[PDB]
Amino acid sequence: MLVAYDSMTGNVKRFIHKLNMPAVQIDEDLVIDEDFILITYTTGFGNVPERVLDFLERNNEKLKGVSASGNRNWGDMFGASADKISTKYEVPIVSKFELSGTNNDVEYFKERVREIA
Ligand SMILES: Cc1cc2nc3c(=O)[nH]c(=O)nc-3n(C[C@H](O)[C@H](O)[C@H](O)COP(=O)(O)O)c2cc1C
Ligand SMILES: C[As](C)(=O)[O-]
Ligand SMILES: [Zn+2]
Ligand SMILES: [Zn+2]
Ligand SMILES: [Zn+2]
Ligand SMILES: [Zn+2]
Repeated sequence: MLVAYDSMTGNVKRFIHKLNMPAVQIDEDLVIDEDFILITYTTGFGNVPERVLDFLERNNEKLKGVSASGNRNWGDMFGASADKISTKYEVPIVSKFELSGTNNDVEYFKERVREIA
C-alpha cells in the first residue's frame, strides 16, 4: 500500500521511515495512479496544510484513508486535519498519533491499513 506524506519539521517524515512501506513525498507535479493512504500533520488552528490541500484537490480519486500527526495539547483539535479530510472525501481516519509516533502507533497504522486495503 502506497503512503503519500508531507512533513514541515520532520515528525511525519520520521514516522513514515519507521513504517518501511512504499512512500512518496507530496509535490506539485506528483500524480498518484494507485490506491494510497495520506499521512499529514496539522497546522494552525486544526487545519490541513496548504500543500496537502493542493495535492488532494488534484489526487483525491485514489485516496483510501488518512492518518494525522498532531499534539494532544490541542485538545479536541488533536489531529483535526484527519477529521477534515475524512469528512470531505468520505474516507476513514486510519489513525491519529502525536509527533513522530510511538512504536505502538507504527504497528497500529500497519494493522489498520491491512484492514482497509
Ligand atoms: C503552529 C502550530 C499549530 C499546530 N496545530 C495543531 C492542531 O491544530 N492540532 C494538532 O493535533 N497538532 C497541531 N500542531 C502539532 C503539529 O501537527 C505536530 O508537531 C506534527 O508532528 C508536525 O508534523 P511535521 O513535524 O511533520 O511538520 C501544531 C503545531 C504548530 C507548531
Ligand atoms: C525518498 As523518501 C522515503 O525519504 O520520501
Ligand atoms: Zn528517506
Ligand atoms: Zn493552494
Ligand atoms: Zn488550492
Ligand atoms: Zn475545542
